[PDB]
Amino acid sequence: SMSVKKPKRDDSKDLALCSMILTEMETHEDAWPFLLPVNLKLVPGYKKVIKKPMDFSTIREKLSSGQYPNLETFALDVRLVFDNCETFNEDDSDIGRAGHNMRKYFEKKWTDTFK
Ligand SMILES: CC(=O)c1cccc(O)c1
Repeated sequence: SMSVKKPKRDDSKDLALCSMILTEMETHEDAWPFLLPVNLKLVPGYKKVIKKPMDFSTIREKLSSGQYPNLETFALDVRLVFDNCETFNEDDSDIGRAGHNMRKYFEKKWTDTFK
């Protein structure tokens, strides 16, 4: 509260560490469904169903331009990618499996890096 401060995380390396995690996700072999925005003109139903599209290239642009105020907003956008994937794809499809795989991959890097 006012004039009563908690000790807080050293956050000075957060930007660089998130960038490294994102690089590891960008280069994963199962990243291909998530590298670019889904083409809303070519993919029936996506525009109406998925209220907040997100993809790795949009996250990278946002990270490179100071649009994440903290590491938690970065993780929210990453998770949104996989939450969207689950919404639109069956678990046993190729894209569906890729999403589960990439989510697992992310969360381990996230825990190992920050928790
Ligand atoms: C990420 C996703 O949900 C996707 C990507 C390409 C084609 C498609 O139908 C869906």
